[PDB]
Amino acid sequence: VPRGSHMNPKRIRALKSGKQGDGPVVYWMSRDQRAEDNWALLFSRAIAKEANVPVVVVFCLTDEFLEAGIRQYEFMLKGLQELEVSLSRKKIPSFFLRGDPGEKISRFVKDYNAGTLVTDFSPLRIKNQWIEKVISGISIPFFEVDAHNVVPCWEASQKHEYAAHTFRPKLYALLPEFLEEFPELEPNSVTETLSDVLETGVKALLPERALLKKDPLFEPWHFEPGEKAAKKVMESFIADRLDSYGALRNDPTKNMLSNLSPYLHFGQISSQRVVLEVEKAESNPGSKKAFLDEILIWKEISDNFCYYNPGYDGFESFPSWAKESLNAHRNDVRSHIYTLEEFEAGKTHDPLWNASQMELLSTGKMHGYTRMYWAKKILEWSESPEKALEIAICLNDRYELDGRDPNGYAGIAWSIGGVHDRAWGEREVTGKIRYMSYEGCKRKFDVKLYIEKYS
DNA sequence: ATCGGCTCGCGCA
DNA sequence: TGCGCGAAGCCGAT
Ligand SMILES: Cc1cc2nc3c(=O)[nH]c(=O)nc-3n(C[C@H](O)[C@H](O)[C@H](O)COP(=O)(O)OP(=O)(O)OC[C@H]3O[C@@H](n4cnc5c(N)ncnc54)[C@H](O)[C@@H]3O)c2cc1C
Repeated sequence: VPRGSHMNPKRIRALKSGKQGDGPVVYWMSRDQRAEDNWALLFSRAIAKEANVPVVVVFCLTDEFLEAGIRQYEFMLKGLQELEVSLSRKKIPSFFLRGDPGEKISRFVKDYNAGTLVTDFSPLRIKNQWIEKVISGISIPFFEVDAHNVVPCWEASQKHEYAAHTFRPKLYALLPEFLEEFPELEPNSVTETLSDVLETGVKALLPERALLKKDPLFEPWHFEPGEKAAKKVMESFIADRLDSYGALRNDPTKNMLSNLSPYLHFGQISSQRVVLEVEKAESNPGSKKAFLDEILIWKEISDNFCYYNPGYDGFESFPSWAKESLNAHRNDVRSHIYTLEEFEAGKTHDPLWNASQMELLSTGKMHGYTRMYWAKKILEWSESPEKALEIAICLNDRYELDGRDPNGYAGIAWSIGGVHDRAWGEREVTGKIRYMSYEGCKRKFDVKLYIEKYS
């Protein structure tokens, strides 16, 4: 807990007490891959300044990439190529390790005689597993910093929040303390495996790319990765799209969303930065309220969900009323039953669902509104709730650029299990889970135009 | 003990 | 297209 005027100590918490070593401060970067507006890197620099040592950044590439597609890999890697150059300009060296973070981070601390270890915060299961391994294998102090949420996850609330309307008041009460400008990253005054080689080695490791009847389906030109690109996407949203957001956010025929989720997922841009700029923008107040609710309440309540429910991707995490309902309807005759392969290919009877899948396959980002429709029909046309959850998670994390994310698990849990929702009218197969229909969409936007844009 | 109020479909201007 | 009601279980403020 070092000094600093803009260094709120509540953003940091110790994972391991220990004797501070004589070597550099190491920032094990995982979730927040950026140089600007990064509380984890800023704290690491602050601690370094106080101990008269340099700060270095270390990043561990795991074999997880093999589970989810070329498209996520290129986006991350191309971003990291930009990050390395950015950190070089500030005289901050970056090291890239390939292996199990459990093993590799421990050995790096020992070999480079690191004095203090800092990492960013993720509520996902696997990160806590790596952390506990690292703890068992080091002697130096080990700090965690929430660089992803405006209000630190463990400060916003101490329990799983049942609904946004109970969480909203708590989060906004803490905004005045935690919504603050970022100080500039001070360069080092003391002073890696080829990212280009990791790019090729693993891009060839993926022969199972999604193709077409043999042309590849992914279109990489829709989102340019990196920290610079993210800033441009933010500024064009404020300039051109924020004003209309309140009205057109749920019309998938209009590209009127922020398009920030891919950059937000990999932490190439801070949501605190986005919030700071949106707050100062003079736009329609209704649109502001709507957007802020999405990127503050719903984004950060998703971290709450995963942090306090370690089964966040299972039926157990559903609330009792949803479990009772879905259990009661397990034997109901489904009108249609499709396999993972058939959903994946877009071979259902519903042209709207198929179009949603085609947008996902081709762009890597399904519109917000149809994601709800998409997930809920998987529940409707699967043989069991467990199978639906599997299929939804599999397709989401495999094809969404912003997948493998708390927002994904919390969003699928809303669609299928009523997490952060309430009970609705009793139906068959879906019980009391909120229903969405083809006819409903027909009333809210030009379904025909969405279908034709994606075959 | 007890209400009020929560991010759909539907009928109607 | 925008509005007001319905159906439905529970949290938290009173
Ligand atoms: C079944 C399902 C799966 C989803 N999967 C993901 C996912 O894998 N990754 C992901 O980042 N989001 C997911 N979401 C939430 C939402 O769909 C996306 O965040 C949103 O579409 C991202 O596009 P955008 O930022 O251009 O939209 P915007 O309207 O510009 O929203 C801006 C930001 O607010 C946040 N946000 C918006 N909606 C939600 C939400 N429902 N929950 C949490 N945060 C939200 C996002 O951080 C988003 O980037 C999912 C929702 C559902 C219903």
